[PDB]
Parts: sequence; C-alpha cells; structure tokens
Amino acid sequence: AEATDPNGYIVFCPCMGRFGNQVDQFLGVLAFAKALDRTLVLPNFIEFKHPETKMIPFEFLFQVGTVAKYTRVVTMQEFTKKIMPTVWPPEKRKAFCWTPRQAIYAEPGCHSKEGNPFGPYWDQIDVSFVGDEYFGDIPGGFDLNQMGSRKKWLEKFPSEEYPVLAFSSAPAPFPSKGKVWSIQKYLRWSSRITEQAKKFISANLAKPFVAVHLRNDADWVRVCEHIDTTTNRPLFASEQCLGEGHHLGTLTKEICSPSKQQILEQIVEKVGSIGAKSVFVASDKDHMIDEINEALKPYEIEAHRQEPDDMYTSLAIMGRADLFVGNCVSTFSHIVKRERDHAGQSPRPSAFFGIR
Amino acid sequence: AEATDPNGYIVFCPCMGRFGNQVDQFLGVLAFAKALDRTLVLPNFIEFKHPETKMIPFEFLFQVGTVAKYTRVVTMQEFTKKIMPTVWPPEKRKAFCWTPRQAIYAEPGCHSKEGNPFGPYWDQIDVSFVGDEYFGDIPGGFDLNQMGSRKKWLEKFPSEEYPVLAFSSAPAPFPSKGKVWSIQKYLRWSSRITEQAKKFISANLAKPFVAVHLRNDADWVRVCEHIDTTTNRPLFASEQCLGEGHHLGTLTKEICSPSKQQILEQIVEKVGSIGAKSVFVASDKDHMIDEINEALKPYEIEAHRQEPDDMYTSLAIMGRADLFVGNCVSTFSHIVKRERDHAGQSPRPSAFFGIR
Ligand SMILES: C[C@@H]1O[C@H](OP(=O)(O)OP(=O)(O)OC[C@H]2O[C@@H](n3cnc4c(=O)[nH]c(N)nc43)[C@H](O)[C@@H]2O)[C@@H](O)[C@H](O)[C@@H]1O
Ligand SMILES: C[C@@H]1O[C@H](OP(=O)(O)OP(=O)(O)OC[C@H]2O[C@@H](n3cnc4c(=O)[nH]c(N)nc43)[C@H](O)[C@@H]2O)[C@@H](O)[C@H](O)[C@@H]1O
Repeated sequence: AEATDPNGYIVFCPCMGRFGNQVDQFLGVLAFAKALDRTLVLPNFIEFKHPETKMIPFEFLFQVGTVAKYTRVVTMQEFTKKIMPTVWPPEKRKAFCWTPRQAIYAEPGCHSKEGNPFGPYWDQIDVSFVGDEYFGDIPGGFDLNQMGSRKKWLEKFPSEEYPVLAFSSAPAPFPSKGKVWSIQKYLRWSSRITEQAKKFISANLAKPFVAVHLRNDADWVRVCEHIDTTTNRPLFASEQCLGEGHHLGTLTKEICSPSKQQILEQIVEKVGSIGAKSVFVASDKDHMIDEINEALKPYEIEAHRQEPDDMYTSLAIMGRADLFVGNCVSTFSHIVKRERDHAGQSPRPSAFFGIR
Repeated sequence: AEATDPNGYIVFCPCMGRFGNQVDQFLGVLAFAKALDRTLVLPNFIEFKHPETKMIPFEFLFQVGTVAKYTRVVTMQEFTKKIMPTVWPPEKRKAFCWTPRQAIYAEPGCHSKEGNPFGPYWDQIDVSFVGDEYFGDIPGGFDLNQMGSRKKWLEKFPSEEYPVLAFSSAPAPFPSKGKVWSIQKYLRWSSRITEQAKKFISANLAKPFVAVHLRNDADWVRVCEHIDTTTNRPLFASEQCLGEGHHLGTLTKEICSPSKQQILEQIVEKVGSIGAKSVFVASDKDHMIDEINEALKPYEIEAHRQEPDDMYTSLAIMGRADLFVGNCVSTFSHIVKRERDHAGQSPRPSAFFGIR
C-alpha cells in the first residue's frame, strides 16, 4: 500500500479500561472514522498481565473482512509497514486530545505516553510524538453530534498537513450511545476463537445450554454499592436492559451485584425454562461451580467453566449459548448482548440478573 | 454569609504548572466566572517544595478588594467556612472535567485527586468528590467563545442542582488569549509583598534601575531547542512580544533562550539607555551576578538579587522597575509585562531579550 488514502488515517490507543470498555469505545471509533471518511487503523487491544502490558492485534480476536464491511480499515501491521513510512514520518507525529493537562507521573500536553498502558502501546509500534493538537474547540469533540462539527474536523485538520489523527485515548463516548450498538454486527470472532469455542462446547456443554456472566470482584461490588436509585443515572452498560436514560425502570444493587441466592434461583429457573442440559459460567473471579452444581443436582445437569479462563473464548461461547443471562451493568456482558442481538438474521435470547 | 449566591459558585484547582501557568489560567477563569455570573472562589495557589506541596491563599499574594472590582469573588476561607456548609454538603460534591479518563497512578473519570498537587489541593479544604460531570459536549468547553455555549452551561448545570461547579483544573485556555491580559490590572500585590519589594529596593537598588528576568534551567533550554521557526506557532507566552498568531515576526531560540553574551550585551545597552544606577536580577537558577557585575564594572554599577530568591517579591520588584527586560516565552515574565502594561494610568517600559 504505497498508494495511501488521500483522506488520511485515524489511529488510537484503546487506553481506557479493560476489554469491555475498549470494545464499547471501539464501536464509537468506527462510527467516527466512517463519518470523517478517514481510514481507521485497527488497534491492538490491551490486556494487563501483572506486570506485562500485552498488546493483542485486532485480527487475532476479530475478522478484518467483516469489520471492513462497515468502514475502510487497515490493520496495525499494514499501517506500520505500508502506510507510516510514506505518510507519517517521525517529525509529523502529533498526538490528539481534548486539552493540555498536567503530567502526574512536563510541558502541558496530552501526555499520550505517560503511564501504563499509554507508553507501552505507542512503544510497541515505535511511535514518539513531537507535538500535541487539541480538539476541545470543535463542538462536542469527537461526537459529530453538533452542526459544523464534522466540517470543523475537516477544516481544522485537513489530510494534507494532518494525514494521521493519532488519539491518546479512543475518540468515542463512554459508555457507548445506543445508536452504535448494532455496529457489533461487524465484530466477528477470528477463526481461532470460534474453533476454540466450538471445541469447548462439544467437549463440555450438552445442548441446549444456558451461559451466565458472573461479575463479582471486590472492586465491582464497591461500585455497585454507590448506586443512587433516586437520581437513577446510567452506570456503564446499564441502558442495555433499562433502555436509554433508564426509561424502563430503576437500576438497583440487585441488578448491579446479584446476591448468591438471586443467581442460583435465576439459573435454576432459566435451566427449567428451556430444558437445559448444561450451564456455562464465565466470571471475573468466583464461577460458583459448586454452588450451581448443588442447585442443579436435582435436574441432573452441571455447570462448566474454562480452565484456565480465556475471556475472549468465554465471550464467544456465551454468544453461542441457547440462552444468555448477563450482568446489565457490565460492558463485558454488553458485548454478548450486542452480538446476540445483531450477529445473525434474528436476535438470540438474552436475559439479565435481577430483571424480568 | 449564610445568604448565598442564587447563581452559585465556581471553585477550581490551579492544578497545571507553576505560578506563571497558574496566573495565566486564573485570568481566563476570572473572565469565565464573570460570563457565567457565578461567584468565583479564589484559589489557593500552589508551590512545590521537595517534597511538600504548599497551598498559598490568594489573599497572601494579591488583594481581594482589587480583584473584586472585576467580578464577584469569595476567598477560599469564606467558601469553606460560610458557604460550603449550607450549599455544598459532601453528597453533592461533583468534580467537573472535559471527559472521563483512565487513572494512571479506577472507574473512568476526572480523577481530580490523583497525583500531586491534585489530591493535596482538595485534601487541604476537606473535599472528596462523589461523582463526575463532563462539559465536553458544550461547544468549546469553558471557552464561551461559541453561540449557545453560555446558555448551555446555564441549561445543563443550573445552580439549583449544581450550586458549585468544581473543576479538576482551571477552566481556562493555556496559554492565555490576548483578550484576558488586561485583567492583570485587577491583580494587585498584597501589602506584605509590596512592603518587602519596597524595602529591598531602598536597601539595594539605586534608582533608576533595570530589572531582568533570566530563565535558564536545564528543562527550559530543552523546550527552547524544539522551536520550529518554519511553522512558527505560539509557545507559552511568546505572543506577548510577537503579537497574536506571531504576526510581528519569528520566534527563535535566541528569544527563547538568550545566550550569556546576548544577555550581557543587552543589559549593558539598557543600563546605558536610561542611565541606570543598579540592576535587579530574578532567575530560576543562574542569576549571573558576577558576569553582569564584570560587564557593569565600567559603569560603576552592580547587579543585585534576593537572598534567598522569593519569586513573588521578585515579580513585585520587577513590576516596580524603571525598565524591565524579560523572556518573551515565559509566563512568569508575562505577569510582569501585563502588570507594567495595565496596573496604572499609563504603560511602564518593558523589553524582551532578543527583540528590538
Ligand atoms: C469498575 C468498572 O468495570 C467495568 O468493567 P466491565 O464493564 O465489567 O467490563 P471490562 O471493561 O471488560 O472489565 C471487566 C474485566 O474483568 C475481567 N472479566 C470480567 N468477566 C470475565 C470473565 O467472565 N472471564 C474472564 N476471563 N475475565 C473476565 C476481564 O479482564 C474484563 O475485561 C470497566 O469497563 C470500567 O473501566 C470500570 O473499571
Ligand atoms: C517548561 C514550561 O515552562 C513554563 O514556565 P514559565 O512560563 O517560565 O513560568 P512558570 O509557570 O512560573 O514556571 C517557572 C517557575 O520556575 C521558577 N522561576 C522562574 N523564574 C524565577 C525567578 O525569577 N525567581 C524565582 N524564585 N523563581 C523563578 C518559579 O517557581 C516559576 O513559577 C511553565 O509555565 C510550563 O508549565 C512549562 O513547565
């Protein structure tokens, strides 16, 4: 690709949060790239592994062919090898953020490589920045939500001088707007992940199966404990079950953090509802395999988990489930819901804990 | 003050940079508070002292009476004691920033108390935040530069629900826009600082005197070394000598970082130009007292510095000088220029190194 895009490129660090947060932003980055009509450089996703920061190529997890059906993309590999040499030489590498900020960890700026995963991400692809540009004065920043905003991007950063818009963090709302959720149709698991999910299913999961997502780490309970039921504002992915602006009801700590009793009761019920012959559990911590097996011991079915627990293949398995029960607050669960809603010709059944 | 402002308050951390950066932003914060018609809580200015972060009350450095002639203000002391108890109880304390960000040093947010001086600043006045609000979707953020922007602030954050807009960093452009520079008229040194400046002057500085600002730390030379004379964009305070958008000429490393020879030559010349009987030197590091004294040894005058070097009183002394020669890039020098331009009925003479 020595003939490059006359419109230029967007590259970004999915520098906020873990895989759920990253995917939730990436959907908005797709819609932003599409609107600007610049080619999107597909990110390396980030996985934290005490004390390694691991960059995972887009194409290891998801298929490029499929995402290309939404908008014009190149892989990070393509970008660094075929594109960067001729359109983005070291002296043109500027980072983009809302406003200059004070370094924590020295001239005011974006500080795109301060801290983790910020520095490792750009180090991975040999990028250092020589300057910062700011987009705060464009109405709504990267939203493209207000009149003149797209024009302003095009006016202020035209591709001739700015062939690459390089963003310190994903230029997208978090949590994602309802209007980007259907874009998850264009995220299809790689052959590797699908093979592994199918293998696990044939080896462990008598059909039909219920897949459940259990989010229960100490840090999660503590954010759930902060729910203000009177103000009732969105929290992370909560609009996935409660609708936009929470117009369907009230978010409670029972929804955010279902009790062990609530979980078992609901799992027992869902198993009965479809005549399930197995249960799959994905969790950040406690899979509750024993508690669930005791609860399902009457039905003569069992719960199964991945050993060790591969988050990406767990996501794939849950997307394949006959029935999925998720956590409505979690953006991890939200990946599953969007895939089940949008991946095929018709919605695959999904439920959430604490909601009926 | 148990009868509080129906329009509400703005409080902020001058969380970016040292005293120059802080004052340069504070001018814009004044204009922003004035435009919104909310009472401004005067900050504690921040001084870093390996390893103490020191908060200095506004009123120790500058006079409240004078700043009150620009817009409605209360001191931090007033705020915490008379205002906060009735209008801003712990459960209403929300921080305001452009957009949610990833913590470096855990839910996405403003992270208003992560790091130094961020945490110490709010700890000083016993504030913890229970929530974040974002203003990125208001066109130009805090600029008030675009149509509907002020209305949007008033619409989105009306004083009833939001009696206090508390900003993680100063809601103002950096570097400051030309249109806020005259606001420096309303920053008058406290009695303490003026007494000390007058004492030093009577004890050491035979009139008329030339005051010079010498900025020459290792970190400063290194930013100067980055000047792109072909693109010629503003750098920190450079528009103070080169006009807005650098329409008067080109910024060079000679202006940014005058050589030792350039400094002496120019000082010798300025001394001759007004028949100076002494020289005052303020510097971040090397005062060059010996080099200057050798250069002035023919004229039978000497250079004097403060021992130890009080930045605030040095600023006051330079504002009082018969002639001031500054560094055009430095926001520290810019405080002096603005004061000399605006404090009295008529401009007091100022020059910059490398420009004539
Ligand atoms: C507290 C908030 O939580 C939000 O988390 P939430 O939406 O659940 O979704 P994530 O952003 O993915 O954060 C949850 C992370 O925890 C691990 N995790 C959660 N569930 C599973 C699982 O079933 N299997 C495996 N292997 N790992 C799991 C995984 O690394 C995942 O990316 C964040 O997005 C916000 O940034 C914030 O931190
Ligand atoms: C590199 C950039 O430099 C910019 O500095 P610049 O405009 O000179 O102005 P300041 O933001 O004040 O940073 C310079 C600081 O260094 C010390 N300093 C400089 N001159 C003197 C002096 O004459 N006497 C004393 N006692 N101290 C001095 C002082 O603490 C002052 O606040 C920053 O605003 C930016 O944030 C960035 O760091």
